[PDB]
Amino acid sequence: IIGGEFTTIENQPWFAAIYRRHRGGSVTYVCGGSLISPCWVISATHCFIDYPKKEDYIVYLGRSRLNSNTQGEMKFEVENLILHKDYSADTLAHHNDIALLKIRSKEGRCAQPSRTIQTIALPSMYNDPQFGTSCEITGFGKEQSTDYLYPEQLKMTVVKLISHRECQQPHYYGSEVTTKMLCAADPQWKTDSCQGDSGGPLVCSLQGRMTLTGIVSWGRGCALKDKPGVYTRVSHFLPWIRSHT
Ligand SMILES: N=C(N)NC(=O)c1nc(-c2cc3ccccc3o2)c(N)nc1N
Repeated sequence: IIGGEFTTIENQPWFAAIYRRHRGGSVTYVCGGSLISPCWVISATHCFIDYPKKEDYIVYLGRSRLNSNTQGEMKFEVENLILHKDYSADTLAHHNDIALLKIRSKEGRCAQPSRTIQTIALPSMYNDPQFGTSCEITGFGKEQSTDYLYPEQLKMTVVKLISHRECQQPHYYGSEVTTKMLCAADPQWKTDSCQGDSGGPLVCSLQGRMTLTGIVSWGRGCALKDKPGVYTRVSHFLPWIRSHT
């Protein structure tokens, strides 16, 4: 997250932190995700497509820091790793960038909701907020495009939804943005998602409730003029989500 503010998991208690085990024991951060039911985390396919073996991954819930244990956190194995069969990528855009992880602890349990671990509601079908709606994004991604490190503390910021007409303008993204994507950005381009925020939630207030409207997917640079963040449009994937969960 470029800009924004530091936060703790209580503010975004559906946020999942996904890591990968390496040959030799080291563990590195991969991507974010969102808890949509006790046994299911939703994320982005591009986070896993290089290493699509579920045994490589660890999921934490209730975690506020990248490399420190947070009181109350829970740690899971990945029982199923479900990638979207119509995924594709060009030099910039990722299509159908959505993935499901079924989580299971070493003793065979799913998530126990708590003050630091909660599910996020899915949107109603083809129902998004109007353009200009403020939504929240959350993640452990880079604080500056040029940083080599990720922040140790979770961050969140606010971006505003951009109309599809505006985002497909040539000096934005053209046809790289599809109707299964949403764009969102800051009016001054000063705050944004970045590398390492992929897979995490874009949350908006819809019908009086916080709702998972988007999944961080891609963008050209970070917090660059005329280059919004692009998000998988969750309201267009409900049959896929329901069918694989
Ligand atoms: N909201 C945005 N503008 N961008 C992103 O959401 C986003 N940006 C990157 C990214 C930007 C970048 C710049 C220089 C080098 C590597 C970079 O990697 C990434 N790896 N994933 C993402 N989801």
